[PDB]
Amino acid sequence: EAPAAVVTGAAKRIGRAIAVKLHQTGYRVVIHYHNSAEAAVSLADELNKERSNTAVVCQADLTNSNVLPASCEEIINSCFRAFGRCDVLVNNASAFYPTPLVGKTVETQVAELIGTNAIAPFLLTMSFAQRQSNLSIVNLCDAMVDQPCMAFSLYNMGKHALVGLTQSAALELAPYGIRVNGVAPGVSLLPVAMGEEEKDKWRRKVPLGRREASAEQIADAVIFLVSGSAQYITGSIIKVDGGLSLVHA
Amino acid sequence: EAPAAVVTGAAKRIGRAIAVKLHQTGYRVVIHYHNSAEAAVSLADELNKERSNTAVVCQADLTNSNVLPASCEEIINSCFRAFGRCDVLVNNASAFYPTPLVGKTVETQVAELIGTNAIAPFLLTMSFAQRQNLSIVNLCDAMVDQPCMAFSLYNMGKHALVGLTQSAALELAPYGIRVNGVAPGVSLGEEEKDKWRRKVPLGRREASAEQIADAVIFLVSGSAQYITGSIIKVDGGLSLVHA
Amino acid sequence: EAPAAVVTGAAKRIGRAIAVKLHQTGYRVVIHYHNSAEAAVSLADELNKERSNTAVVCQADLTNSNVLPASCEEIINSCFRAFGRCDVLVNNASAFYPTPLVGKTVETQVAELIGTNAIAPFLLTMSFAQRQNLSIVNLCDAMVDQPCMAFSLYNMGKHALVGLTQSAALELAPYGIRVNGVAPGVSLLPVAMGEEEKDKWRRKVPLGRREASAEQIADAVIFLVSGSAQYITGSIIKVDGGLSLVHA
Amino acid sequence: EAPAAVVTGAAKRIGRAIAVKLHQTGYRVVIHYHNSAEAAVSLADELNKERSNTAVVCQADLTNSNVLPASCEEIINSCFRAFGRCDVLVNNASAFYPTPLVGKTVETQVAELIGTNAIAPFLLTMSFAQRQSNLSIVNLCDAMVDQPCMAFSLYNMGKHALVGLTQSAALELAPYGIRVNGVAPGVSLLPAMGEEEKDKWRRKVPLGRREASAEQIADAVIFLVSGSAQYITGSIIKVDGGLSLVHA
Ligand SMILES: NC(=O)c1ccc[n+]([C@@H]2O[C@H](COP(=O)([O-])OP(=O)(O)OC[C@H]3O[C@@H](n4cnc5c(N)ncnc54)[C@H](OP(=O)(O)O)[C@@H]3O)[C@@H](O)[C@H]2O)c1
Ligand SMILES: NC(=O)c1ccc[n+]([C@@H]2O[C@H](COP(=O)([O-])OP(=O)(O)OC[C@H]3O[C@@H](n4cnc5c(N)ncnc54)[C@H](OP(=O)(O)O)[C@@H]3O)[C@@H](O)[C@H]2O)c1
Ligand SMILES: NC(=O)c1ccc[n+]([C@@H]2O[C@H](COP(=O)([O-])OP(=O)(O)OC[C@H]3O[C@@H](n4cnc5c(N)ncnc54)[C@H](OP(=O)(O)O)[C@@H]3O)[C@@H](O)[C@H]2O)c1
Ligand SMILES: NC(=O)c1ccc[n+]([C@@H]2O[C@H](COP(=O)([O-])OP(=O)(O)OC[C@H]3O[C@@H](n4cnc5c(N)ncnc54)[C@H](OP(=O)(O)O)[C@@H]3O)[C@@H](O)[C@H]2O)c1
Ligand SMILES: CC1=Nc2c(N)nc(N)nc2NC1(C)C
Ligand SMILES: CC1=Nc2c(N)nc(N)nc2NC1(C)C
Ligand SMILES: CC1=Nc2c(N)nc(N)nc2NC1(C)C
Ligand SMILES: CC1=Nc2c(N)nc(N)nc2NC1(C)C
Repeated sequence: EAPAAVVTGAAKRIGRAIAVKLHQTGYRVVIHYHNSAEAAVSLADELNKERSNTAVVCQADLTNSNVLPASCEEIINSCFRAFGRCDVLVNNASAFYPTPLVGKTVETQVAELIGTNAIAPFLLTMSFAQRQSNLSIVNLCDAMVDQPCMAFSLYNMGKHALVGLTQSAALELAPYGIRVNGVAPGVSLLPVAMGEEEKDKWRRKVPLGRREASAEQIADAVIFLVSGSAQYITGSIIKVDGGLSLVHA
Repeated sequence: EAPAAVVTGAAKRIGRAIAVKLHQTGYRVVIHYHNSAEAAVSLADELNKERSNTAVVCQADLTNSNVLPASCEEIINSCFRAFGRCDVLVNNASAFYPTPLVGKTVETQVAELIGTNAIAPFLLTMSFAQRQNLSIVNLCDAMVDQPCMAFSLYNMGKHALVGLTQSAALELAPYGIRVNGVAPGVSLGEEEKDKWRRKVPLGRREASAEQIADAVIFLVSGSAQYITGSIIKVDGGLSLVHA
Repeated sequence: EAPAAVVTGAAKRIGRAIAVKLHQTGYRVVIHYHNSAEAAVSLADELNKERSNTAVVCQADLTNSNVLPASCEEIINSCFRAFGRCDVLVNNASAFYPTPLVGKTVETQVAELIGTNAIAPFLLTMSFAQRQNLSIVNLCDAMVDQPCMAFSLYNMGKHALVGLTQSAALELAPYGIRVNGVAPGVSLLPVAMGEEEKDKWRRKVPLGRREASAEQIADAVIFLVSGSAQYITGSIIKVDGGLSLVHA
Repeated sequence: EAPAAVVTGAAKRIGRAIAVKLHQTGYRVVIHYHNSAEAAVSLADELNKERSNTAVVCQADLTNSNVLPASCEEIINSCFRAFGRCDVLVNNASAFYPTPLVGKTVETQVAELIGTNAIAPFLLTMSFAQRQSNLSIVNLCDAMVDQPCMAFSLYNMGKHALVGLTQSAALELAPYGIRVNGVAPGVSLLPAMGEEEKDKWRRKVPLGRREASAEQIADAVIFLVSGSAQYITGSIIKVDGGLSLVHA
């Protein structure tokens, strides 16, 4: 019988590509989503047509708050409700916007940027571990963590904490047979609304191909880390950036 | 006139050593504390006896919350109130206890560990910068890439603190504000003390609070005016020891 | 036409695992070896028995010297000689022994340890790129930052291999050549090592209290050479079962 | 008596600043140089004018070769023969020039770049330790080692190896009371170089949009050898004005 995976922020872009590739490998999937209800319902529908009852949706705000621990518990619970097991967790959902040091109040930005990128991944890891073969967690990190976007401190802080969690949980969940890893994109799928001239600026910086990663190319690294070809890999963060992080100012 | 420094969690231990050494260098100091009210007022008394009106205390909880941004703005305000300037911020205060993945609720654990180690440092950096040899020193951890078992939340916080150090160094550079870090390995029963001390290659002993303070003192000095975004490890070679 | 790979130090252990894996993926392989003549030809025969004209050996010392640049060019020329192409280079050959700060002369020790681990990979990368799904995989070390006591030269060589991996990824990207690394923690332990000492290194590993089979190392190599890694360059994948994460 | 220090490549620039500042702190100094004879002797005179018998020169090529171990041994010996002690070693000398992957032969380029940046520091460390207060070594590294200059593989390999040595010798010499540390400049004293190309690197630096003076680099070395660093070993301090933090 088929294994089961939870992907957070799976309605669009990289998340969707991961969910589709897991499903194409034979996984049953939980499509978590926040605002993108149409895209998530559509994806589940697409996957369920391919193979009956192998996909479900689950909505949750992953912003840090008093109810976040129960919300994360419920995301993991929904995988057990649907498929009776939870083998894989992909922490993909992420808030990304500038928070300059010099509409939203700063406490809200903290909650969103640190909640989505670090706290929720931790709380979901807790529930995954507590609710338990080839078990693994893959955390979507950032290849540019040590060369951050200007005025993106809280985002960068969340992504840094996520590296911390990847390492801490790898160590702690190793005795339980749970591997914990990361995939770190540099520049992948850029916003559709972003001018092509602006997209090009980031594209011209990538040594390998002068272009951004596809969502599928990121998913390819996730599939590897969850596979049997990685049964000894834990606490590792695989960069998928085409050399971007190696380019100086 | 004398420059002013804010040191969080400065009532005891490493924070006390940092406040004292900054004071001995000529800084007027704000001794932030949380629960150690007695020790902070005692330290403020000691420093003021040496030089009149060069030390004040400032109580604040640095657990994460919706009021934390205003608690951090007040700490900086308290430095301008007492001394009319704020040249140095030392982010020393830190919650440290295990949080295994498998009567403190997890929401509280997250609030205290991420709050003290990361979010409070961030908000203080904000208020510090907004109010302006200016520099910030963040007390990091030499063992962040080799963490204590079951310390995910503490380690997540210290990792974020690295992220802040580097992001704030880049962003506050055009303002002349340098942002740096000091990362202790083993610093401040007997058998467990002995166990950690034996692991340190250099002298098989822990760092004295003053040795850590020495690294803070270098980073705020004129001898470090081109240094920003650097984290100086003060660990006696501990991080270099394999399992 | 089937692609061709060069694997250095492929007569035994991890190198053989990588060579066999590539061959099973349909690669034609140059089995480079130093002393282990019998083992290399024995692997060559076994791979040729499965598919005709798909494996050859290549003897070469990779100790640092003035002739080493020529020796590296020849390893690469040898892949073109046999297969008319060279698509993949795996820098695996490695000297590993202590060199205490406080019997081989120190210049010999420098030549072998920096030679095999750093300079030879640099020279082979040179020759690989000159002679042109192209990629290079370098066998690194997960413990480069918590090194074995008294292994300064070996560690310096491994650190230099990281420098090379990143430098060459940057420089050979516009040419379509990807450069990546695989960093084992404890994998296949020395033949000379007794079972008591082996278990000591085994017990350090969080993930299964065991070393990586040569096959598990090769799996990481095969990923990086495959089309599943077309955007991955300058990446060093730890395959250490979380060993590097464990403090003293 | 006054402590003694060896500074390699001390005739001008950063090396000179370190020697001048160490001497200013109360150190007697061995000024090592390769080609800058007039500059080293000139510095020796200047420092000896300030305090009699506190400065000497020592000439050596630090290019890797069979005679390099003996060369490094004699550099350390020049400190003992003149001052009776050797308390500090600053590994500052360095070859730096492009070595593209695609009339100096490559074997020479390897010898010069890996020799000066990695192997000579290793052999000097060996000699320093074996010949043995406040004993420490400072290795001059590079803040941009993980975002290296294009076509500078050999130089970057050498600097990566120097990190390796700094960390390896830190662990191994810790029981002997010898501390091993690093100072990593970003853009410091140029080149000469085109002023247009100089200002291009300057504008990249977040802190001040300027390069570090040699004095500012020396400040970090002085800190590392000072009593204010008695617990610091295996640490590499960046003096880069934030340069290493700036994305492409
Ligand atoms: N794209 C890149 O170039 C790039 C570069 C570096 C790193 N990464 C990392 O790779 C991952 C995927 O990249 P991406 O660009 O595809 O991500 P993304 O579009 O920016 O975000 C992925 C999903 O996160 C969810 N999300 C945002 N805020 C949330 C909240 N408060 N609560 C619950 N969910 C929330 C959103 O779900 P809904 O749409 O349903 O609201 C969104 O679809 C991310 O973790 C990112 O940090 C990407
Ligand atoms: N000691 C080591 O071996 C070591 C190792 C690695 C890193 N570090 C780092 O170096 C720094 C100093 O070390 P340390 O051992 O001296 O630290 P510590 O004693 O454990 O904590 C220092 C101070 O933090 C304050 N604090 C705790 N929770 C707080 C809260 N919720 N709100 C406001 N303040 C709070 C406390 O203030 P009150 O007493 O007034 O309540 C305490 O005096 C810390 O950041 C630590 O993480 C230390
Ligand atoms: N095994 C581990 O636990 C571990 C840990 C960290 C890193 N690694 C890295 O992973 C790779 C594979 O490990 P391994 O244990 O399988 O390696 P290994 O057996 O120790 O070495 C592989 C081969 O290197 C060749 N070699 C040695 N000196 C040479 C020279 N001067 N010139 C040409 N070839 C020379 C030898 O070939 P001949 O026998 O034909 O003479 C040897 O068979 C190595 O690069 C190693 O450094 C391994
Ligand atoms: N300058 C920067 O922006 C920068 C940036 C990053 C790192 N660094 C590092 O900081 C240190 C000082 O920088 P720098 O710019 O002052 O260095 P540098 O001027 O380029 O070189 C310093 C000295 O190295 C000596 N040297 C070169 N080849 C030698 C050889 N084969 N044998 C013996 N000595 C040799 C030369 O001595 P002679 O003049 O007597 O021939 C030279 O004066 C270097 O290690 C450098 O790599 C500097
Ligand atoms: C370039 C980019 N990076 C992102 C990042 N780093 N993290 C998240 N969550 N989302 C991102 N989306 C875009 C804007 C496409
Ligand atoms: C022994 C020890 N004590 C610590 C302490 N007291 N406080 C912090 N923050 N971190 C510590 N880390 C170790 C090295 C595990
Ligand atoms: C026990 C051991 N053996 C090794 C070996 N045989 N070959 C290499 N290259 N590196 C090694 N390092 C460790 C994992 C410490
Ligand atoms: C930019 C530069 N970098 C150098 C470096 N990193 N190392 C050495 N030895 N020399 C250098 N010279 C100049 C041209 C000043």
